[PDB]
Amino acid sequence: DFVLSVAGGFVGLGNVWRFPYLCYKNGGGAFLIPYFIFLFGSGLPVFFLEIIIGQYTSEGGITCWEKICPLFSGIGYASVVIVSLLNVYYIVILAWATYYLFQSFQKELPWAHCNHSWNTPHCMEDTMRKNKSTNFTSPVIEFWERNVLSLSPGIDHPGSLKWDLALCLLLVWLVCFFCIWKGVRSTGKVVYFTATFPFAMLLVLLVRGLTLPGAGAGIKFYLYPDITRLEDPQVWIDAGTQIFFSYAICLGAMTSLGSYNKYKYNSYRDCMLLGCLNSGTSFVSGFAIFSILGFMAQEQGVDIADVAESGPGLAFIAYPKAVTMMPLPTFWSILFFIMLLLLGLDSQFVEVEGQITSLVDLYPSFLRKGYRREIFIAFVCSISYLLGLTMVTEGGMYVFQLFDYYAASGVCLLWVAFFECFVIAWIYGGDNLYDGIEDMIGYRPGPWMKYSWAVITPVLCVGCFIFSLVKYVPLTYNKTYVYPNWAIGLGWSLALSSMLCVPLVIVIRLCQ
Amino acid sequence: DFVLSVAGGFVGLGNVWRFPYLCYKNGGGAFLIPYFIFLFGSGLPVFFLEIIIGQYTSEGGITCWEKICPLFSGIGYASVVIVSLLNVYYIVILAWATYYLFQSFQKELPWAHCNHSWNTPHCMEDTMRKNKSTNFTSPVIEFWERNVLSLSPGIDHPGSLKWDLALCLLLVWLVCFFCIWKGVRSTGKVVYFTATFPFAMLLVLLVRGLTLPGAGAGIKFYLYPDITRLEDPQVWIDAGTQIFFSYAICLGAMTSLGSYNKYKYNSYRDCMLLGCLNSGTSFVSGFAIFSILGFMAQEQGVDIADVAESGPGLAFIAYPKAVTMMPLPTFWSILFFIMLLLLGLDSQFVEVEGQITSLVDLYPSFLRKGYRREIFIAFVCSISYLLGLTMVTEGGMYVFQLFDYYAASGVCLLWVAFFECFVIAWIYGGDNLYDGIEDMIGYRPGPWMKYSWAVITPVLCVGCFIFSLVKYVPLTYNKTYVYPNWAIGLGWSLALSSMLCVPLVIVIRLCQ
Ligand SMILES: CC(C)CCC[C@@H](C)[C@H]1CC[C@H]2[C@@H]3CC=C4C[C@@H](O)CC[C@]4(C)[C@H]3CC[C@]12C
Ligand SMILES: CC(C)CCC[C@@H](C)[C@H]1CC[C@H]2[C@@H]3CC=C4C[C@@H](O)CC[C@]4(C)[C@H]3CC[C@]12C
Repeated sequence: DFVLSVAGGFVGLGNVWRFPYLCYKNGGGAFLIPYFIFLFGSGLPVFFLEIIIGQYTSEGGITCWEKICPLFSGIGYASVVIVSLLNVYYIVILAWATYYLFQSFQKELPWAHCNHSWNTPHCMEDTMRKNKSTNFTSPVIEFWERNVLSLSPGIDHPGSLKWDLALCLLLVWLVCFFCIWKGVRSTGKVVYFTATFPFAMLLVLLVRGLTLPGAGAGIKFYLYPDITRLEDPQVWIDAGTQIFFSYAICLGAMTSLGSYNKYKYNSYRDCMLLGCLNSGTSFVSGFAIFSILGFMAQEQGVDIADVAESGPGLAFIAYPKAVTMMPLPTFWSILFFIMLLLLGLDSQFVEVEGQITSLVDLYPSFLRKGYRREIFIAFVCSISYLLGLTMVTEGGMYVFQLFDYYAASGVCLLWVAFFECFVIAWIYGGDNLYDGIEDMIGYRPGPWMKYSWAVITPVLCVGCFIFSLVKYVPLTYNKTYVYPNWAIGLGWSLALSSMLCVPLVIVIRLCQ
Repeated sequence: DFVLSVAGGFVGLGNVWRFPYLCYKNGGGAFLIPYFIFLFGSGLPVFFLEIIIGQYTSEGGITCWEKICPLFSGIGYASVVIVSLLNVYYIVILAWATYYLFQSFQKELPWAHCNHSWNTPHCMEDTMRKNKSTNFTSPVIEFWERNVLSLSPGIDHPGSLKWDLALCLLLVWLVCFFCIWKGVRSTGKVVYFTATFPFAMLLVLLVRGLTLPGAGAGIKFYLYPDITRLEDPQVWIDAGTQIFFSYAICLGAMTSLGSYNKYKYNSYRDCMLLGCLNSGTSFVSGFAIFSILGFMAQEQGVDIADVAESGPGLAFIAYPKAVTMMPLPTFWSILFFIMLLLLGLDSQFVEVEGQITSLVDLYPSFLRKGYRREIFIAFVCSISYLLGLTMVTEGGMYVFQLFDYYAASGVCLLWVAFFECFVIAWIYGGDNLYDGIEDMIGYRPGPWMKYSWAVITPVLCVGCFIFSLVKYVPLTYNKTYVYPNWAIGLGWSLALSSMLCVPLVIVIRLCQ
């Protein structure tokens, strides 16, 4: 059962969706070096740490933190907050994918050309800019902004709700609802179809994506860094949080994976073999999308920095462009739109039940297996559905960025990641942990992650935090929109809701 | 130990060397369909067959054929002949790789430009043909033909021996000699370095290879087929033999792999997981090289059919071109030249000892473990070294093609593959085989390979044989050179040496 969730909750759309966006927004290749140092310094170390603690305790995420130390036990509650706030917009990511999929059930793709009612008259076809109001946009960009989101001018103007997204969001929630209620495994039928279908097509996208004439500009922008961007701290926090995002760590779902693994079982190899591949697929997917970005870069005459839209949903623009350029677009458009669900639902299936199994034992005597649990699954889905309706609003894209940058990223993941390595290294003792691991996997793991949990990762988490404090640059959308002061406070309160889980519990735990 | 040889003898240079050549010589995409039908019809079926029989008998290749049936026991002897005739030129393939590697230990690669003594004055630089004796050649083409082979005008003119290749061939034989004598495993130190280094760089070659502006022509030529080429039978036999070559089947080395696997062990999954990947890596490598071929195709102004040299050694032309175009050519040239040994030596290490373990028990009372075996390893290497000196001669490239097309390919592999599936399906009985397999791997394998061994594979082997008989087109080099009648007879006698192993043994076995 553990292997199934590895292909499920462990694998996330952020590898193919957020990773190219996070790299794109933070310059180009200047993202890669912080990505790699954060990976090799904390990511794989803390990944093996949380897997091994879940295996050693053979219990849940919340209970393991208490067992290691009665103090600092709020990491589990923070993880529950993070997974809920992650689900509430991951589900609307899948809703956007499904709405796109339904729109692709046509002879001609809607974003192939912009001659429809919704498209702005200033829209202009992609190919003819060079064959022949200087600001000219692209049909695919417009489709995502208006037909899909109908983005409002500002967050202070919500606007009318888009019923088309709501029904699509209704479908994905029900799909997640029935499988969990019926006890359906994350991978339907044969795991191979849920596994080889993603890997094959990312290669398919990679093959033509690299074949595109503009791939040379994209790869150079993807790989070559800028030292100037390294000074500005937001590239560091984004690179780190991508590590805590793609590997779905500091969520507590992977802790259940450890309990699933046998107490006497070598999980060390499984951590790094899957961890390196997860970065490899993310890196490989970077080549395809950035080549597509490079392909559109030379051919609109616009720089690579502003050729794309610097908002979440980049994977909803680049690859849909590629499939239109790829022969027989309708067949390829559906398949890529299918797997986006196949990459997301399994992630959703594992992670959503992650807190469900975390909450059933958290509040016993009322969540018994049977009548009480079925309403709870409906209860948790319904309350999250209503919270998910904020993004269905025309102005909900601005709300969407708030969760993405604050609820399950930014300082939120750095703070919890610090306290995860802090408790083991100093309070529990890294040597005490390794003493079990020698008896668990059969041999001593390398001291390198012990030092990583000791100084490297604590400095990596702490260093970016103060760098953000002194060099506080407010978050922006599409590098052109500034949120109001109250909007930032709403996003921070979400982080502070995850922040105060730990500091309050010690105050809570000391009183009795 | 079985897994080590999977990364060793099972993986061959023919995936990255012979597969792109065989596809290139037989048109373009017209090679793929016969490749795939032969794969799914015989390749994986007969692969699982030979693995499962090696596992069931837990013995050697020669002994297993006798155990299944006293008649038709010459398949083992034929396999020994095939592995010896394969080694004798696989080793000089590695010798060419090493000579190239030693020539690459310089600031400027010798084939980057042709301004040296050996290069013909009619040679001309690659880049300037379009910036500005119509037949103009390429510096990389000349380098392989003269500096590396000094190819003679005809096979009837051997010419002086090239001492530079002989010492390089001496090095590789010694390298294979010491490891086998010292009992060194196929993969040195950590298997990961011998495994991740090949896979990483083929992606590296793929990344820029697809990035090359001419990749569009190459992929279209790689994928789009021609029905006209399908009529001419040589595309069929080459596609089939590539299956029997890349998977190293009908050699008897993989039979030792079956004996290594536990009697009660599910080897069925290991066969298809590794088999599909072997085709996948071959197919993926096809994209990189043909894009390189497409890259040079548009940029010399010559058609894709004749842009390259239609002789064995294509992987010694395309990729060495790519590394020169790839920035910092010296660093990349060495690494690709290292792995060609790393892909070949492990293949050599497993296969050469394959007959050694096959011959030690074949002739007991004289090949005892100790003094008798050490001279035999020297004896087998020395006699093969002298036979390998034929290719070191300036005219040995024409000899080289004779082994490649006859000794370990062509009708040679079809004839043995037919008799492998013939004995199990009719004499032994496919149902009798599956009865064990149900008790071996725990469940019944799919009837599909049973029918494959019954009618599909026998028709596939038989059909191409008569098609070659009636439509007999003599072998040619670079689609421009015709061998003399005696040269063809010498090549056929080599096949007939492998052919007559079976028909004689029944005549031999019936007398006593
Ligand atoms: C997945 C791992 C192996 C990383 C991928 C390859 C690594 C080693 C990188 C490092 C340097 C890179 C090259 C740097 C510059 C260029 C020139 C550009 O016009 C095409 C891409 C190309 C040729 C890059 C290809 C990928 C490359 C070779
Ligand atoms: C490894 C497996 C998945 C096969 C690889 C991909 C398969 C499905 C093939 C089938 C059709 C192929 C496409 C057919 C035509 C073209 C147009 C050409 O100008 C660039 C390559 C491109 C875009 C090909 C890319 C690879 C492709 C998509």
